[PDB]
Amino acid sequence: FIHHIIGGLFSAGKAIHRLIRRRRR
Repeated sequence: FIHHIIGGLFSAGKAIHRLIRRRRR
């Protein structure tokens, strides 16, 4: 959890963070 381990998954994490937003129950 430093700063280079984000652009490694954070890229798709955002996409998955959009699946939830699209899931605004």
